[PDB]
Amino acid sequence: RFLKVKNWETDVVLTDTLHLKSTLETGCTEHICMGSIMLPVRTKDQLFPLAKEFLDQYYSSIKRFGSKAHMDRLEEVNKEIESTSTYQLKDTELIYGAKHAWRNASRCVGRIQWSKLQVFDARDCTTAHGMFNYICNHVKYATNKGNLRSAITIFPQRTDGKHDFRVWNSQLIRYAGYKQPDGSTLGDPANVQFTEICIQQGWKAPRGRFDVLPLLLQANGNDPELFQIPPELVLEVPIRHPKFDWFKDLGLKWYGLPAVSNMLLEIGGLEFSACPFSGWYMGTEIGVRDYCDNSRYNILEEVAKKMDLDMRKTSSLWKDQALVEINIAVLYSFQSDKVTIVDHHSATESFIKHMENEYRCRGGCPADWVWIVPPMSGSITPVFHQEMLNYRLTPSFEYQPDPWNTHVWKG
Amino acid sequence: RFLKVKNWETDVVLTDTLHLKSTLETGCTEHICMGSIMLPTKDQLFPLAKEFLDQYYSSIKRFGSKAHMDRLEEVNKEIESTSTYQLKDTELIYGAKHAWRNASRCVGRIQWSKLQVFDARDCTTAHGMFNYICNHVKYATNKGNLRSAITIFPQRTDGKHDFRVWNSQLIRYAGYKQPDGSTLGDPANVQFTEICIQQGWKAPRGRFDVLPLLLQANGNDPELFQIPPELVLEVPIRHPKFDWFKDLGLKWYGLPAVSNMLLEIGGLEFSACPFSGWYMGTEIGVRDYCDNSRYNILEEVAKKMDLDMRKTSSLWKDQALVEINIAVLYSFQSDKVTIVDHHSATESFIKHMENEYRCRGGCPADWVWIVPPMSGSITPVFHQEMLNYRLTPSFEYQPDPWNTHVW
Ligand code: HEM
Ligand code: HEM
Ligand SMILES: CNCCc1cccc(OCc2ccc3ccc(N)nc3c2)c1
Ligand SMILES: CNCCc1cccc(OCc2ccc3ccc(N)nc3c2)c1
Ligand SMILES: C[C@H](O)[C@H](O)[C@H]1CNc2nc(N)[nH]c(=O)c2N1
Ligand SMILES: C[C@H](O)[C@H](O)[C@H]1CNc2nc(N)[nH]c(=O)c2N1
Ligand SMILES: [Zn+2]
Repeated sequence: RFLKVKNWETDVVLTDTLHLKSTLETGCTEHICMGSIMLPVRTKDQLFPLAKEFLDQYYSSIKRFGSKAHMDRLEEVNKEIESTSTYQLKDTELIYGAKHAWRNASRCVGRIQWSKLQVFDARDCTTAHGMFNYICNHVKYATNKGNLRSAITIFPQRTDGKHDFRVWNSQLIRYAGYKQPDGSTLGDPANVQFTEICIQQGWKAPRGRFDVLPLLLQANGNDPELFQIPPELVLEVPIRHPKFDWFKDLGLKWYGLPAVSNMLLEIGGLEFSACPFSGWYMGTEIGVRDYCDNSRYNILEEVAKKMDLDMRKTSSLWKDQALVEINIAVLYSFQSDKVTIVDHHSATESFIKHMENEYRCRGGCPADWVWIVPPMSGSITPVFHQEMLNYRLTPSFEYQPDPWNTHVWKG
Repeated sequence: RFLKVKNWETDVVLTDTLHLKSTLETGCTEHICMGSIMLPTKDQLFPLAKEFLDQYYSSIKRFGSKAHMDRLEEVNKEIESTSTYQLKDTELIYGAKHAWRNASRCVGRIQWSKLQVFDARDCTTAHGMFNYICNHVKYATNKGNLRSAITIFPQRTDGKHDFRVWNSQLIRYAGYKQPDGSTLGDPANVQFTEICIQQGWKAPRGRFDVLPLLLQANGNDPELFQIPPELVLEVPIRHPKFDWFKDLGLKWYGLPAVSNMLLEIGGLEFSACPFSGWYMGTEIGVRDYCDNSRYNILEEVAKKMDLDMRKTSSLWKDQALVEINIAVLYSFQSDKVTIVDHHSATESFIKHMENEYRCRGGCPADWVWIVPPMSGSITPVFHQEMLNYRLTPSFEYQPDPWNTHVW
């Protein structure tokens, strides 16, 4: 079966065959589309075809499908599974898997970069102190003095689900959020619940507006431990505006390195529950979502006031005007400090090129329109007019429940 | 089988049961989502009618009544006899309002029950259609105090006697391909602006020439009519601050009147059902003006603002996009023509969505279309999970008549 997607702006039509290699469920049916729903212990039974499917993929990619190397590897994995109930990936396979999980991430607009991923193998890690060391090294490597480099560090895979490695932080670097008795929030409201746990776990909170949260690290199913990232490793950028001098006095800054640390990496049926990865920011992530979401720092108004906008009627678009100036300031600040960032026009333009290349070289590119379109100025980016097909390929990044909701406490 | 949708800004959770009454197909499967794809007999008819009469009689608290059962037999008898059937006015109005209510892509559905339905099923000719369309336009326009309206022409019989309005909208600006290479007027209508000529129109080859109507009655060849200019309410576009904005020489019409959709009620097909409401500002300023394959004046506005158009990172496009949209809203509000901003309209829609979940058990919604084309995440709908499914009565797309007309 063939599927065609049309760019309504260029009339370019593409043909998808890759969706045939799709296994996992979308959430949708003939009768309902769940395309806007945010988030819609394995027996040897279902493990071998998963491993085999992965190894067939891997060996096809290295032009060795059906080789003796391929066949012996299937045999070895087969024997390891029935003997030990799981298996170990070679380094080559692990790197391939991690890159392809990113390549397959249908909500990621930054996928043009997928083949340049530095993969750090942390599978020999046994303790939280070990995890901290690996993560420090990741951050130092990734940050690279502002010249950001994509990287992923992969901790040991799940076994029985009782000895999981988990990074409890949703991102390696994030600001604390504190709920005040009067109902207001100090810092990042997105992090209030996590900040609380940290505090309960013995973190002494500075209680400022931009306190970098400690790492809360769980090795081998043991209770998580607190670690402070060395501040010299946390690259931060003071936000200023190129025309508005009062903007700096808002006292804003943001960290340079977006490093998502709560997702699960699935490769050949193996589950890596702690696999922090990082790239670099698209400006709107900070300027639109992190500062302007009503459920975040929500500074739209204070910016709007300082611009002396007509804030009486929404039809003055004061919210839209403030939003743009803030995003201008984020991009200005990062570029001025030589910290890698990409604006949404550049990023979506790149993604379109990537996508067309993928259709050609791969037979498709799974893409979630809902996430790919930037949170501002959607229709003046080329992705907006781009029809996209969403389907799930493995290897993949998956969500997993927050660890504090599932963790069995030792003491 | 009972579905929950979360709003991520408010944690408000809604439970949908209404999707269970869905009948048509989405284009999606368990293995692939097509959420971002724009366009995915005597025996067929009676269950379709039954289904409709069932919901109709339920809506008036007379499900399981003599009248219900009697109407059911009558329609059934009329079907087996005539191979189709006629709706009663009450049912027709009900069906039209519910087609709007069920339009998952429409952010303006909070207004769904205030729809003026104009029964034009007695119409036989293009001149007749023209008369009805002029009356619709005058009524809907209301000197700027816009009112929602639909005019419904005779239902399809056998696909040979189709009533069709060939325009995509009752009011749209001409577009001509220059010898220069680019495009004069509206690029979206170049192919239509041509068919008008190829049928006999005489373009003032201008930039904002109101297109003539091309009206097809009873399957016959379509005929050109000029909408009386005095019925076409237009708004000169100025900015409340950029005095140079006027010189760009832009205007737009007040009445968005979509005329190429097919209205399906109780199995019956109304191929000609032009309907109109009023604009959300972003439809004109974001899409009509700033789309690359439309008026595409972003660059020109940016220059007059003397923004740094050297690198995309200055966000000059975004900056200009906003000013343009401020001007549109300002221009309509000034001239006392109904318009709604995307903030108001999405806020209205969340409320409508709440109401529908309460009083109906759900509200089919297409996030891809509901979220406005600018500033999406600072509107409440961006953080709103939505379920998309097809309920009937409904508006459907239909092929362009020229591709299909048996001349
Ligand atoms: C290198 C530059 C990168 C850019 C500019 C970028 C950009 C983005 C953006 C803007 C999103 C949407 C996030 C949101 O709005 O919350 C996203 C999602 C995502 N990205 Fe990328 N990304 C980059 C690198 C990476 C890397 C290195 C990985 C993994 C190795 C990755 C994997 C993902 C995944 C799995 C999602 C979906 C998250 C979810 O489903 O919640 N990205 N990306
Ligand atoms: C009264 C004020 C109204 C507002 C503010 C409004 C708003 C909108 C907007 C912004 C869209 C997306 C259009 C686009 O971006 O191209 C839309 C779509 C739609 N509207 Fe409404 N609308 C209104 C009235 C109506 C009425 C009166 C009807 C029918 C009785 C209707 C039926 C539809 C349908 C069927 C679509 C989907 C069109 C498609 O699938 O291509 N709307 N609406
Ligand atoms: C603001 N939307 C957050 C919703 C959400 C929920 C769970 C995970 C999640 O990850 C977003 C995400 C993931 C990977 C990224 C990689 C690079 C980058 N610049 N942003 C990235 C952003 C995002
Ligand atoms: C710019 N998108 C155009 C795609 C498209 C194709 C076919 C029909 C169509 O209708 C949009 C539409 C329908 C009804 C409307 C009612 C009111 C309003 N302000 N806009 C409305 C807009 C829209
Ligand atoms: C490819 C994509 O489906 C297409 O550009 C859609 C996206 N969302 C839209 N949303 C609205 N409201 N109107 C549109 O015309 C479109 N076009
Ligand atoms: C309900 C909806 O799916 C949710 O708000 C999504 C919308 N699109 C998004 N798109 C991106 N890139 N990031 C997001 O967090 C979201 N949130
Ligand atoms: Zn879907």
